[PDB]
Amino acid sequence: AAVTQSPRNKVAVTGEKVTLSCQQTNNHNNMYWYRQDTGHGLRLIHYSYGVGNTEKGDIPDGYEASRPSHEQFSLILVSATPSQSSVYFCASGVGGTLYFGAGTRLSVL
Repeated sequence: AAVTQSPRNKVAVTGEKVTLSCQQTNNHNNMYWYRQDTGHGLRLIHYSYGVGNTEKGDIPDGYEASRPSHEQFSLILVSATPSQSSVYFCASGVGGTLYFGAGTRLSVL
């Protein structure tokens, strides 16, 4: 567990801002946030090549991200919606290497 997600669970009410934090001890240059719906693969939401950089993934709409330090990468749902209920996984990495977090179950009510 060189990559830690917090919270591990989140129950949100529609409209609440939700911030998911990803913290690493890998010292990896890159960090990543994915969503995994039941029955599907990990879909890339946003990523980062280093502090202060965020890059839109394949499914960025209705998420922001922040890389405030080399070690931390946050995913922000500005205004939670039911369609955002899912399991979110972060990863650190460099080159093609990926080191995933344990996941965050998110239920939006």
